[PDB]
Amino acid sequence: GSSGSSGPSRPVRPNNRCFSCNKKVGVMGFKCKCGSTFCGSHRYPEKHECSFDFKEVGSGPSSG
Ligand SMILES: [Zn+2]
Ligand SMILES: [Zn+2]
Repeated sequence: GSSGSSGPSRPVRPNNRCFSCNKKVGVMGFKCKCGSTFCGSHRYPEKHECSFDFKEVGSGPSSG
């Protein structure tokens, strides 16, 4: 039968929040190159799983 699903998609919520403490960063937060919002204190990549590869060129073949 039908298992049932709530919603794998998020609502029309804003983007004012920290991706580390979830602290609403209003419209003055620190957005990372990856596309995450932080309260300035967690704007660093080391303080948040940042897949983005800042390091200069290195890899070669397709990965991840
Ligand atoms: Zn924060
Ligand atoms: Zn990041």
